[PDB]
Amino acid sequence: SGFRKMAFPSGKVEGCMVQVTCGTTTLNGLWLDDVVYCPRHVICTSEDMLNPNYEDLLIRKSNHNFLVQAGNVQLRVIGHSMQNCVLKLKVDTANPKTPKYKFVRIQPGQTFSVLACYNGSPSGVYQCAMRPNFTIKGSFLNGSCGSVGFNIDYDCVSFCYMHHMELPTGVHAGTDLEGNFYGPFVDRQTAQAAGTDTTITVNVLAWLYAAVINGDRWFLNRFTTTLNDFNLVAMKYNYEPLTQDHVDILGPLSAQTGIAVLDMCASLKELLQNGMNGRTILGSALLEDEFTPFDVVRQCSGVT
Amino acid sequence: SGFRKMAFPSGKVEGCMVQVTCGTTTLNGLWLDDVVYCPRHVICTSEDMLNPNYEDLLIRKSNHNFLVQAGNVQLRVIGHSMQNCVLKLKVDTANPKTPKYKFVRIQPGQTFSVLACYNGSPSGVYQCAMRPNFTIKGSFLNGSCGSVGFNIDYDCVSFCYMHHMELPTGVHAGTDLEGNFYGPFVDRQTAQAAGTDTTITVNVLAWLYAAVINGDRWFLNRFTTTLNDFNLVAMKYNYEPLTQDHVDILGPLSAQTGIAVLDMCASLKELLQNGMNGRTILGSALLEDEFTPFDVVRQCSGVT
Ligand SMILES: NC(=O)C1CCN(C(=O)Nc2ccccc2)CC1
Ligand SMILES: NC(=O)C1CCN(C(=O)Nc2ccccc2)CC1
Repeated sequence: SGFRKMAFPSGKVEGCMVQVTCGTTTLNGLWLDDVVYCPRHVICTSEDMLNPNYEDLLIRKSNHNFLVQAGNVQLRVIGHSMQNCVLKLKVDTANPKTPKYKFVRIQPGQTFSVLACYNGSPSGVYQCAMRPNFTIKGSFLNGSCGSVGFNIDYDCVSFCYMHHMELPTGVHAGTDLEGNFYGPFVDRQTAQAAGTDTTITVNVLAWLYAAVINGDRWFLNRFTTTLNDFNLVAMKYNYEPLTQDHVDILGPLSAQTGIAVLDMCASLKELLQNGMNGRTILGSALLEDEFTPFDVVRQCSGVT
Repeated sequence: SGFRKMAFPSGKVEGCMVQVTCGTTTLNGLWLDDVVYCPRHVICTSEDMLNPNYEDLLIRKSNHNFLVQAGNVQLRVIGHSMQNCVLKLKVDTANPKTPKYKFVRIQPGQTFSVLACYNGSPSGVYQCAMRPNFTIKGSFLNGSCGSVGFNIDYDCVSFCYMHHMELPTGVHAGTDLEGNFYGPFVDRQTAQAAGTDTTITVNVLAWLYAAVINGDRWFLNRFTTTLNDFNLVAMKYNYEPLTQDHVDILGPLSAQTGIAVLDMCASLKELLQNGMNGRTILGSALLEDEFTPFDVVRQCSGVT
């Protein structure tokens, strides 16, 4: 029992963090096989960052201008390429701690663990969501760039995020491991405003199931609703619309708890319209939307 | 920028988790040097757990009745002793992944990362507090016992918690690594009620500093207070009393932000008396008390 915002174990990812230095800029790299991945903006001074021409900046850079350090041993760079907004640094040594891994471009609403790093050294691990506007609400100081987001399926690490930018609003943007930004974001220090930060409706409902399973039930009511009816209330509250897919995904939690999905929707409708009245659910005074249905099944079943 | 409930990297601790089986009971052990540490209640059936005589139960147990497994390799048990509420299983192999480590008995209000494990396999990592009533609010299913709480200082792991019990109320109790329960708890399945769960005042104030540093300032007011005055309001709200020590510990955050500690106390007094009025602080609708002053300095400076 109990429910907690839980990160994946960071061990397999700790073993892949290196320091990448180009001139005066140091940040984090991901060492997998004989490739170190980092944000291409390692080649920018902060001045460059106002209007960088990455192609022009890169021309001036040779393999020997990329200083790659793993703990207290230096890696030889035998190759470098720009893929989208990441650099791939070919080193002469395969990372001996390379776990099984994939690159996956996640969907908005999906959750992942972030290993916050400085100078290739991990400082902490926290669980995140990709917001519907493709921002994340991270904890990232100067030198945190190249910190990666991941999920783990038994022994395989799916890398889904590399950290690049803090937006002027203090939220975070970055790329998949192919270097493609999540959302409309660019590795340029400019006015980039994120859109509306909507709540991940399916996640909130997942977390209401987690509550019920863990004994927090006060918010169960005698009402049901329809998807159309529920989505009228969702709209008003900047909740993501709920689809039959979302309903389908909640099926197992529905089944286990014996509370139909539309009944819980009607529970959630009342919570939105009437607030918590000073009560909490799983120790929270607002509706948590950074647990997926998969997350709740995982934590309430005990998958390793 | 951004502030997050961040666990220590779990890598060094992942490398020390084993499976311990005695008859039909399997749970987690901590393999450090040539000793595996586990909850002594590995020797209880759930029936025993109603009124166990650990000395009598242990007599029936030989070294060969403790099955210790590290991934898919078995460890030979050459010795076993009962220290308080833990078993120490002497194996013939030193854990080759033993990090630098200490056992430390933490103080209430202190925070630590928990690596939730099942069958010696880590499922997730989350940050915790030792509550003032010496309970923790964990996420622990059947087979999670021997899951450990820790802090990391650069490369040294201070083990501070081993998980033993879920209380009838769904909170968690367990021991330091010397086998001494935190609080009045015993490894017996009985009515054990925890005392009042007071809020960790110094932690809340630390987290208000974190808010200010991260741009959340709406709750700063024009009032100050005294320790005595503040503690009258604390009492009423089941907040731990604030001492000159607590004030001293907040000194650096005070200094950095230029907000005196007693002014922030007066900010917190108003938050207690008037609530959040539907506003949030660092994405929370209640007062967070599971960041220590050290935690806020760490995360707002970027220590690895
Ligand atoms: N800006 C540019 O035109 C270039 C593009 C290609 N390039 C490489 O280093 N390619 C390479 C070399 C050795 C092994 C593997 C790959 C440097 C940058
Ligand atoms: N219940 C009891 O009287 C005993 C107490 C001592 N004991 C041991 O196994 N001691 C031991 C043996 C070999 C190497 C290291 C330590 C078993 C339990």
